[PDB]
Amino acid sequence: GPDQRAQKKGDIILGGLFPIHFGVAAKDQDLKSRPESVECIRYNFRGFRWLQAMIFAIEEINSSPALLPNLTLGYRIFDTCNTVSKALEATLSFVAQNKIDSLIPSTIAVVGATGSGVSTAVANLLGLFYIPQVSYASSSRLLSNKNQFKSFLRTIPNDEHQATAMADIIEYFRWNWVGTIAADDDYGRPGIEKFREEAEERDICIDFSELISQYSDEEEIQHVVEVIQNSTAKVIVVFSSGPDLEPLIKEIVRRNITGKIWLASEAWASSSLIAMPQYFHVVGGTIGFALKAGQIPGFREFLKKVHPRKSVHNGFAKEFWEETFNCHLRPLCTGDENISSVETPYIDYTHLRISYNVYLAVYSIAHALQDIYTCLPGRGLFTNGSCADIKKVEAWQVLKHLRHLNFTNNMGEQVTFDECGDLVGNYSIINWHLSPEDGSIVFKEVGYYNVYAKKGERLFINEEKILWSGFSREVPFSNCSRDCLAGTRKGIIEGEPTCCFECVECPDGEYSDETDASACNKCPDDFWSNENHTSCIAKEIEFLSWTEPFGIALTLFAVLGIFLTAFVLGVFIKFRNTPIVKATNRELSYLLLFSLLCCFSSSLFFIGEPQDWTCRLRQPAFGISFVLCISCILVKTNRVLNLQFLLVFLCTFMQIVICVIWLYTAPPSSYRNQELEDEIIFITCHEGSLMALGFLIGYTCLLAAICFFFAFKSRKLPENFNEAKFITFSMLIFFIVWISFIPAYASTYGKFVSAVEVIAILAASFGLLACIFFNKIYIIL
Amino acid sequence: GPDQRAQKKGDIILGGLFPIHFGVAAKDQDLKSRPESVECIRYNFRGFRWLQAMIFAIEEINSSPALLPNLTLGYRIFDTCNTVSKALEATLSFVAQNKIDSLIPSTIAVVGATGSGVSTAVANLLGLFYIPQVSYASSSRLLSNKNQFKSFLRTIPNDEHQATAMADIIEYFRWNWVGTIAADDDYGRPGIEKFREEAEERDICIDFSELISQYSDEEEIQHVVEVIQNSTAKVIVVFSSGPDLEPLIKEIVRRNITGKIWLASEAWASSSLIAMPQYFHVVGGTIGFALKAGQIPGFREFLKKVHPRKSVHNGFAKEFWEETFNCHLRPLCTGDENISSVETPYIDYTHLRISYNVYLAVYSIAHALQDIYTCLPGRGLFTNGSCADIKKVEAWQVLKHLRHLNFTNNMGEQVTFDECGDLVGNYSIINWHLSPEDGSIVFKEVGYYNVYAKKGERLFINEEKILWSGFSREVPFSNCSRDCLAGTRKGIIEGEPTCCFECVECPDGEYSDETDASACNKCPDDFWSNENHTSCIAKEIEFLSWTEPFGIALTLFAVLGIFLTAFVLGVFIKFRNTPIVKATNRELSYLLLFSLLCCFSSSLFFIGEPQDWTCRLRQPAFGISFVLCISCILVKTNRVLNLQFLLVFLCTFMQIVICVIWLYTAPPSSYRNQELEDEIIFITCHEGSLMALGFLIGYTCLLAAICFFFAFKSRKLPENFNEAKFITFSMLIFFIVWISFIPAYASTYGKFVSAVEVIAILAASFGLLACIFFNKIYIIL
Ligand SMILES: *[C@@H]1O[C@H](CO)[C@@H](O[C@@H]2O[C@H](CO)[C@@H](O)[C@H](O)[C@H]2NC(C)=O)[C@H](O)[C@H]1NC(C)=O
Ligand SMILES: *[C@@H]1O[C@H](CO)[C@@H](O[C@@H]2O[C@H](CO)[C@@H](O)[C@H](O)[C@H]2NC(C)=O)[C@H](O)[C@H]1NC(C)=O
Ligand SMILES: *[C@@H]1O[C@H](CO)[C@@H](O[C@@H]2O[C@H](CO)[C@@H](O)[C@H](O)[C@H]2NC(C)=O)[C@H](O)[C@H]1NC(C)=O
Ligand SMILES: *[C@@H]1O[C@H](CO)[C@@H](O[C@@H]2O[C@H](CO)[C@@H](O)[C@H](O)[C@H]2NC(C)=O)[C@H](O)[C@H]1NC(C)=O
Ligand SMILES: CC(C)CCC[C@@H](C)[C@H]1CC[C@H]2[C@@H]3CC=C4C[C@@H](O)CC[C@]4(C)[C@H]3CC[C@]12C
Ligand SMILES: CC(C)CCC[C@@H](C)[C@H]1CC[C@H]2[C@@H]3CC=C4C[C@@H](O)CC[C@]4(C)[C@H]3CC[C@]12C
Ligand SMILES: CC(C)CCC[C@@H](C)[C@H]1CC[C@H]2[C@@H]3CC=C4C[C@@H](O)CC[C@]4(C)[C@H]3CC[C@]12C
Ligand SMILES: CC(C)CCC[C@@H](C)[C@H]1CC[C@H]2[C@@H]3CC=C4C[C@@H](O)CC[C@]4(C)[C@H]3CC[C@]12C
Ligand SMILES: CC(C)CCC[C@@H](C)[C@H]1CC[C@H]2[C@@H]3CC=C4C[C@@H](O)CC[C@]4(C)[C@H]3CC[C@]12C
Ligand SMILES: CC(C)CCC[C@@H](C)[C@H]1CC[C@H]2[C@@H]3CC=C4C[C@@H](O)CC[C@]4(C)[C@H]3CC[C@]12C
Ligand SMILES: CC(C)CCC[C@@H](C)[C@H]1CC[C@H]2[C@@H]3CC=C4C[C@@H](O)CC[C@]4(C)[C@H]3CC[C@]12C
Ligand SMILES: CC(C)CCC[C@@H](C)[C@H]1CC[C@H]2[C@@H]3CC=C4C[C@@H](O)CC[C@]4(C)[C@H]3CC[C@]12C
Ligand SMILES: O=C(O)[C@@H]1Cc2c([nH]c3ccccc23)CN1
Ligand SMILES: O=C(O)[C@@H]1Cc2c([nH]c3ccccc23)CN1
Ligand SMILES: *[C@@H]1O[C@H](CO)[C@@H](O)[C@H](O)[C@H]1NC(C)=O
Ligand SMILES: *[C@@H]1O[C@H](CO)[C@@H](O)[C@H](O)[C@H]1NC(C)=O
Ligand SMILES: [Ca+2]
Ligand SMILES: [Ca+2]
Ligand SMILES: [Ca+2]
Ligand SMILES: [Ca+2]
Ligand SMILES: [Ca+2]
Ligand SMILES: [Ca+2]
Ligand SMILES: [Ca+2]
Ligand SMILES: [Ca+2]
Repeated sequence: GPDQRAQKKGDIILGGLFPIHFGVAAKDQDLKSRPESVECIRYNFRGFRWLQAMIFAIEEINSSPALLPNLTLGYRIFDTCNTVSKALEATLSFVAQNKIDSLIPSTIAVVGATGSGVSTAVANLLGLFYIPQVSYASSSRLLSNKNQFKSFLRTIPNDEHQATAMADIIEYFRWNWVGTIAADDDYGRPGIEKFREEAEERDICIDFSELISQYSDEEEIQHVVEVIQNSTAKVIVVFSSGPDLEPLIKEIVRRNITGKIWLASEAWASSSLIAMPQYFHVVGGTIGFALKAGQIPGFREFLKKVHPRKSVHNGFAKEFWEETFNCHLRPLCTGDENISSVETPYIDYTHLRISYNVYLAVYSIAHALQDIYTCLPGRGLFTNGSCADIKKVEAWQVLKHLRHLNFTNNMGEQVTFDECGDLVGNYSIINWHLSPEDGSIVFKEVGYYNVYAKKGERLFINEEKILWSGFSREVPFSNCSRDCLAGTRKGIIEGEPTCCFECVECPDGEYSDETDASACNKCPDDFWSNENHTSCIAKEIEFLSWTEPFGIALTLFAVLGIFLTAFVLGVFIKFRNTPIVKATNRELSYLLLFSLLCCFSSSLFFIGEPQDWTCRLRQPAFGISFVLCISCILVKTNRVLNLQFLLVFLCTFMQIVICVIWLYTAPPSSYRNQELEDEIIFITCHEGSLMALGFLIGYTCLLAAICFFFAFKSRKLPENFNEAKFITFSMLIFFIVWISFIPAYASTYGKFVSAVEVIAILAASFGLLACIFFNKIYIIL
Repeated sequence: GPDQRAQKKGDIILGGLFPIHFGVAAKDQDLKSRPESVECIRYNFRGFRWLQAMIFAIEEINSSPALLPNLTLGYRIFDTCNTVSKALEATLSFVAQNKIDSLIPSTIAVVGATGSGVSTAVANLLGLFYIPQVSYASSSRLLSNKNQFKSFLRTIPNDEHQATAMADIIEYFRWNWVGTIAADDDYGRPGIEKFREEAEERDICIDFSELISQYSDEEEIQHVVEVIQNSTAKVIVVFSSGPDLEPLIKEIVRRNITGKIWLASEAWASSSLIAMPQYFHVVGGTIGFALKAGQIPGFREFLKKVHPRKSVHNGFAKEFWEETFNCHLRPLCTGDENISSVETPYIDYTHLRISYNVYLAVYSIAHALQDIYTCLPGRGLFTNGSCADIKKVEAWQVLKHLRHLNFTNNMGEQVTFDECGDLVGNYSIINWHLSPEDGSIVFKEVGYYNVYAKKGERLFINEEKILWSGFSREVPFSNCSRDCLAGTRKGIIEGEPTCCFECVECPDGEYSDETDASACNKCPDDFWSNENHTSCIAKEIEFLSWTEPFGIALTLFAVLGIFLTAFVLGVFIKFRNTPIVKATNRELSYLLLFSLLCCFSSSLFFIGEPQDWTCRLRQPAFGISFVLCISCILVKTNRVLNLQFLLVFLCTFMQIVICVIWLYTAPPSSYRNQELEDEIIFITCHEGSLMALGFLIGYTCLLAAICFFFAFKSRKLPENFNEAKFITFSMLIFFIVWISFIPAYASTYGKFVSAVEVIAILAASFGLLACIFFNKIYIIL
C-alpha cells in the first residue's frame, strides 16, 4: 500500500481508512507518459484527530485487561484523501491474504471510510471477502442495502431521518418555497431525493434542484449561482460535504449574494472549509444538523502527546507537525514546538461527534472479538452452537458477532446494530453565529431532533436563540406568493407550482372569510356578500312598514278619513229629522257611510308586512266596499231619476261571487321576490288569477260608468240640492284617481306599489265622501 | 478467477464480462459456517450470444491480416451474473499483474459490463490501474464522470437522451399525469431523475415515484402495486432492467391490473423476462426504446457452429448446451442436437443491438492497438511525439489511443468517443404487439428518436402502427382532470398538483372563450357576458326610439295635435270677421295657437335618441311655450276682468332669462347610465342644475296658479261664451295631468320617463287647446 501509513503489530489487525487530506491534486492526466500516483494536497486536521481516536481506542483496549485479555490489537491505517482510488489501493492492501486465496498480515475488520462513495467502493471489495467494515461517517441510505453490502455496519445514523428533519424544520417556520443543492455523489443525491419526497408529502414546493462537486467547472458553478440568483426562494437545502460545497460558496461570496437561509446537512454544518468568517456575509445564520456529542476521557491528553519522533507507529505525525508549525524536519523545526500554541481543528474542538463514532467503531469490533473469546462451547452463534477460536479467528466470524453485537458504552448507552447495520441516534440543531470576542464562527445549539419520538413530535427548536442571516431576529419570508386575504381567493398561474398563486377578489355575492381560500364560498339564499366579501350579511327585507314615516302618514290619513266618515254619520244620526236628511234616503246614507268606512279599512289592509290572508283581503275588500257605495249612489240617482236595497244587494252579491270564486280557485299569496335586486328581498303579494283582478276592476268600473252616465243625463236637475251634479263629480274623481296611478300599479314593485294603491284608495274615497256629504254639511253648517 | 470461463491464449489479452446468468441464488447465509461461493441460477442465452459476439469479433480480427498483422488476440471472459461480487472477482483476476506491482497474463483492456452498478464497481478497480474498459450496455450518466472513472468508455449511448425522449413522447400524446418506477440502482435512479427534470420543465405532473429491485420484499412490492392501484395516472414511466422489474410485473399480473400504458427504457423494452404472452394482458402495448441495430455478417453461422466438444476455449458452451436441450453430459445427450430445433433467444433474434455494441467494443480496442502498431515515430500521441512499442504495450497507452480513436465501421459509420467516453446514437421506438400466428410478443417499430436533431424535432412517431394496451386504436387519457370548457376557468384543489384542477364557471359579466382558461377575462365597458360565458356581446342601448311602435304612437299623437292647432288657426284666420272671433283677442288667439304649436314641437323633442343639445332643448322649450300660452290666457282674462303684449312678454322674458342662465351655467347633457342594469345601457339626460328645473316648474306653476285664481274669481261671468269657466277647466286640466304623473317623473328612468314626459305634455296641451277653442269651433260648427 501507500508508504505513508500508521501501523502497529498485533495478534488481531484492524484496518483503518481516514481522510488525512481533503482531496488530491486536481489535474487531468495527460497520459503522455506513465501516470504516476496522484498527490494529496490539503491537510485535514480533523481527519488526523479521527485517526488518533482510532489509535487511542486501540491502545486503551490493549492497556485494559478487562477487554480482550492476553490479546494485542494492531492496526494498519491508510489515508484515503476522500478519494476512491486511494481507498481502493488501501483496501487491496487489506485483502492481500484473501486475494492470494481467491485467484502481509490478515485484516480482521476495517474502520472507515468517511465519504459514502468511498465507503461503497471499499465495501464492494470487503464484502467480497466477508471482511466486516464499520464506518464512522458514511451515512448514505444506499449502504443499508444488505444484498449489495454484506459486511457493512455504521456507528453513524442513516441519512433518511436527516432529510425528514430538514422537511420538518421547513414546515416549522411556515416555508413552502425552497431550493435544493446536493453533492453529485452517493451522499448528496439519496439525501436530496428523500428530502424531495418528504417535502412533496408536506406541500412544500422546490424551486430549483442543482448538483455540485469539488470538480465542478467554472461554467457549472456559474450556472448554479445564476439559478440561485434568479430564484425568489431564500431557503436553500444543501445536502453536501465541505469539499463538494466549497467552490459554490466561494463563488457566491465573490458575487456577495446575501439573505439566503442555508439548511445544512451534517456533513458540512460543522465544516471548517465553509464556516469561515470571511464567508459569514453569505453563510451566516446557517441552520444545520450535528451528531450527538460523546465523551472520551483522556483523549485530549493523548492528542497533546503527539510528536514526530515519539509517534513511530503513526507515520502521519510527520506531516501533521510540518503543517501545524509550518516547519520542515520553510524553516527547520527542532521538534520542541507546543501543540497548544497553534489554532487548528486538531485540539481546538468543542464536541467529539465523528471522533466518538471512530471510538465506538473500534470498541464495537473489540466487543465482538470479546464475545468470540468468551464463547461458552455449547452456546455459540455458529453451526451446532459451536464457537470460534480467538487464536485462529476469521473475518466472517467477527462479522457474524457484529451483527449480533449489543454492548454498553463508557457513557452507559446500549450500542447495537440492526439488520441494516445502522446505529440510530439523535440530532442536534445548530446555528452559525459570529463570535464577538474572536470573530470566528460559533455553532450554537438551537434545538434537537429526537428520532425516538413519534412523527410530528421529533423536532424541537428554540427560536429565541436563532439569529437569521447571523444578525436578524425576524423569521425570514420564503413563500412564493403572499397569502390571499379574506375577501379574496387563489387563482392559478399557468406553468407554475401550486405554491405560486395570484389573489383574485371574490365575485359579488360570494364571501371568503378565510385567509388563503382556494375558492370563494357562495352565500345562502337570504344573504348577500359584505362590502369587501370578507363575510356576508342578511338581505334587507323591503315592504311598507307601519313604523315607517311614510306608512305613518298613510295610516294617519286613513284614520282621518274614518274620523270624517264617523263625523258625517253622527251628524246624520243626531239630526236626521231635519228636512235635508229626510230628502235623501236615510237608510241608503247610512249604508253609504258604512261602505266608506269599509273602504278606508280596506285601504288600511295594504299597509303592513304582506301575509297570505292579507293579500287575500286587500283587493276583495276594496272592491266589495266600493261596489256597495257606488250602488247606493246609483239607487239614490234612480230615485232622483225596498227595490233600492234589492239593487245594491244584487251588485254587491255579484262582486262577492267574483271574490269567492277566485279566492277558492287561486288565492293570492305573499311571495318574497329576490329577482328585482340582489341585495334586497321585496316582500310582496301574488294575485294568483290576473283575469280575476280584471273582472274585479271591470265590474267596479262598469257600475261606475253606469252611475256616471245616469247622473250625467240628469246633472242639471235641481233635486236634493243638485245632488246629481255632485254625484257626477264624485264618480269623475274616482275615474281621475284610478287613471292617474296607472303606470305605478305594476312594474314598480316593493313599498311603492302598495303606497300608490293605498293613496289611490284614499283619494277616491275622500273624493266620493266629499262630493256626497260636504254640501249637505255646509247646508247644516 | 472462477473455473467456468472462456480463455484463449494470445499476445494481447482482452478481458470480458458478460451476464451468462440473470442473477444469483437466494442463499442469504446466517454466517453459521464459512460462506461458500454464491451460485448463479437462471441461464441467460442473450448474454451468451453477447459473449459469442466478443469471441467472434476477436476471431475475425485474428483471421484478417489487415488488422493487427502478426499479432494474435487472446481473451479471458468471465460470467458476472449481473452481480457486483462476481464481476469483482473477475476484475481482481484481471489486475493480478498490476496488484503484484501495486502492493497470470496481463489484461490490456476489458469489455463489459452490462449493468451500470456492476460497471461502476469494475471501473473503480480498473481505472485504479488505468486499464481501459469499454462497456457495451452500461448507459448511466454517472459513468460519464471522468474524474471518478478515468478509463471508462462506451459503445452504448448515454441515458440522458432517453429520459428526454420519454418526456417528449409523453408531451406528444398530450399527457400530464404520469407515474414513475425506477430500479434502485445506478441505472434506474439517474435516469428517472433526468426524466423528472425534463418532465417538470414540460409541466408534466408525476403522481408517484417508486423504486424496485429483484430483491424487493413482498411488502415493498405490495406497496408499489397498491400505489399504482390508488393512482388515476395510466402512463407509467419505468426505467429499469428486466430482472429488476420482473417481481413487480409478476405481482401486477397476479392481480390482473390492466389499462396501464408502460413507457419502457431500453434495458427492458426488449426483455424476454417481461415480454411473455402470459403477461400480455398487463404489459401489452408497451412503448419502449431500442438501440440502433447493426449487421455482423457471418455472425449467425458462427452462433450455429457452437458445440460443447468443439468449443474448447469457450467453457460456457457446456451449460449452454445443457440448458438448450435440457440434457446432461435429466437425460444424457450425445451432442448431435441441432441448435435450430430449439426456441431460445440465442438464435431467435431479429436485430443485433447489444451484440453489435460488443462487436464495436472489440473493434475499438483493436483499432486503438492498430493505431499503436502503425505509429510513425515522430507523430505519436505520447511525450515528444514518441510511439508505444506494440510488442511491449501497456494498458494506459491503449487507453490514450482509445480517447483519440476515430475509425470506420463495417457499415461505413464513424466510431469515435468524446471526452466523456460516450458513443452517441439514435433510438428506435417500438411497441409490444401480439403475434397472431405464434402468440409471442412482437416488437413493432413505431418511430424513432434522432438525437442529431435540434430540440423539438428529434421525436418521430407514426401512431397508426401503435396498438394501445395491445389492441386499442384510441390514444388513452392520462390527464388528472378533464379540460375546462369555454365559459369556465380553472380552480385550485388544495394539496394537489397544478395538473389536478376543478372547473369553475365564469362569473356573471366575464367570459372565457378558451379551453383551459386560467382566469376569466372581464368584458369591456360596453359589453356583457352571454349565458354560456363563452364570449360576450355588446350591451343593448335603451332609449325612446322613433321606429319603436310606442314612439310611433307618441309621434302620431303629437302630429295630430299640430294638425288640430293648425285647423283651429286656419278657421280663425279665414273667418276672423265673424263676431265670435272679434270678441276674443285675435292677436292673442294667434299667439296662443303659435304657443300650442311650440308646445307640441317641444313634446317632439323628448322622443328620440338623447343628445347634448336635445337634452338642452327639451325642458326649456316646453317651459317657454307653456308660459307663452298661460300668459296669453292670463291677459285675455285680465281683459275679461298693447299692455297685454307687455304682460305676456314680461312673463316669457322671465322664462327665457332663467333658461339662458341655467344653460350658460350648467347645460344638460346626455349620459349613458350603466348602474341601472348590468346588461342594458340606458341613454338618458342629465339636468345639470336641479334647482334650475325646480325654479322653471315653479315659475310655470305660479303663473298657472295666478291664472287659475283670476279665472276662478270670474268663473260665473257670461262673457265670451263663459270663456272664464273653460279657462279654469284648462288650467285645472294642466294641474291634474302634471300631478298624475309625479311618481313617474324620476326614478323610473329609460324610455319610461321620456314616454311619461311626452304623454304629460300632450295631455296638457290637448286639454288647453280643447278648453280654449272647442267652444268657439262648436259655435262656428
Ligand atoms: C407560507 O405558506 C404556508 C403554506 O401555505 C403557510 O402555512 C399555512 O398558513 C395558514 C395561515 O397562516 C394556516 O392556516 C395553515 O395551517 C398553514 N399551513 C401549514 C403551517 O402547513 C404560511 O403561513 C405562509 N407564510 C407566510 C405567508 O408568511
Ligand atoms: C434524544 O433526545 C430526547 C429529547 O432530548 C431524549 O429524551 C430525553 O431524555 C431525558 C433523560 O435522559 C429526559 O429527562 C427528557 O425529558 C427526555 N426528553 C424528551 C423525551 O423529549 C432522548 O434520551 C435522546 N436519546 C438519545 C439516545 O440520546
Ligand atoms: C392534457 O393536458 C395537457 C396540458 O398541457 C393538454 O395539452 C394542452 O392542450 C391545450 C388545449 O387547448 C393546448 O392549447 C396546449 O398547447 C397543450 N399543451 C401541451 C403541452 O400539449 C392536453 O390537451 C390534455 N389532454 C386531454 C385533456 O385529453
Ligand atoms: C438518425 O435518424 C435520422 C432520422 O431517421 C437519420 O437521418 C436520415 O438519414 C437518411 C440517410 O441515411 C435520410 O435518407 C433520411 O431522410 C434522414 N432522416 C431525417 C433527417 O429525418 C440519421 O441518419 C440517423 N443517424 C444515425 C447515426 O443513424
Ligand atoms: C279605465 C279607463 C282607462 C278605461 C275605461 C274608461 C271608461 C270606463 C270611462 C272613462 C270616461 C267615461 C265616459 C266619460 C263621459 C261620458 C259621457 C256621458 O254622456 C256618458 C258616460 C260617459 C260615456 C263615460 C262612460 C265611462 C267612461 C268611458
Ligand atoms: C290626481 C288625483 C289623485 C287628484 C285629482 C284631483 C281631482 C280629482 C279634483 C281636485 C280638484 C277638483 C275640481 C275642483 C273644481 C272643479 C270645478 C267645478 O266646476 C267642476 C268640478 C271640478 C273640475 C273638480 C273636479 C275634481 C277635481 C279636479
Ligand atoms: C290624496 C290626494 C289628496 C293627493 C294625491 C296626491 C298624489 C296624486 C301624489 C302626490 C305625491 C305623490 C307621491 C310622492 C312620493 C311617492 C314616492 C314614490 O316612490 C312612489 C310614488 C309616491 C308615493 C307618490 C304617489 C302619488 C302622490 C301621493
Ligand atoms: C280629490 C280630493 C282632493 C278631494 C277634492 C274635494 C273637491 C273636489 C270637492 C269637495 C267639496 C266640493 C265643493 C263643495 C261645494 C261647492 C259649492 C258649489 O256651489 C260649487 C261646487 C263646490 C265648490 C264643490 C267643488 C268640488 C269640491 C271642492
Ligand atoms: C306644485 C304642485 C304640488 C301642485 C300645486 C297645486 C297648487 C299650486 C294648485 C292646485 C289647487 C289650486 C287651488 C284650487 C283652489 C283655489 C281656491 C280659489 O279660490 C283660488 C285658487 C286656489 C287657491 C287654487 C290655487 C292653486 C292651487 C293650490
Ligand atoms: C289624468 C289625465 C291624463 C286625464 C284627466 C282627464 C281630464 C283632463 C278631463 C277628462 C274629463 C274632463 C271632465 C269632463 C266633465 C267635467 C264636468 C264639468 O262640469 C267640469 C269639468 C269636468 C270635471 C272635466 C274636467 C277635466 C276632465 C276630468
Ligand atoms: C292624453 C291621453 C292619452 C290620456 C292620458 C292617459 C294616461 C293617463 C295613461 C293611459 C295609458 C298610460 C300609459 C300606459 C303604458 C305605459 C308604459 C309604462 O311603461 C310607462 C307608463 C305608460 C307610458 C303610461 C303613461 C300614462 C298613460 C298614457
Ligand atoms: C285632456 C283630454 C282628456 C281632453 C279633455 C277634453 C274635455 C275636458 C273638454 C273638451 C271639450 C269640452 C266640452 C266642450 C263643450 C261643452 C258644452 C258646454 O255646454 C258644457 C261644457 C262642454 C261639455 C265641455 C266640457 C269639457 C270638454 C269635454
Ligand atoms: O456519508 C457521507 O458522505 C457523509 C460524510 C460526512 C458526514 N459527516 C461529516 C463530517 C465531516 C466530514 C465528512 C462527513 C455524514 N456522512
Ligand atoms: O446501464 C444499464 O444498467 C442498462 C443495462 C442494459 C441496457 N440495455 C440492456 C439490454 C439487455 C440487458 C441489460 C441492458 C441499457 N443499460
Ligand atoms: C441489549 O442489552 C440490553 C441489556 O444489556 C437490553 O435491554 C436490550 O434489549 C438488548 N438489545 C437487544 C437488541 O436485544
Ligand atoms: C474521423 O475520420 C474521418 C475520416 O474517415 C473524418 O471524416 C472525420 O472528420 C474524423 N472525425 C473526427 C472527430 O476527427
Ligand atoms: Ca486486552
Ligand atoms: Ca474517507
Ligand atoms: Ca469538511
Ligand atoms: Ca413551469
Ligand atoms: Ca491480425
Ligand atoms: Ca454484467
Ligand atoms: Ca432482460
Ligand atoms: Ca399533496
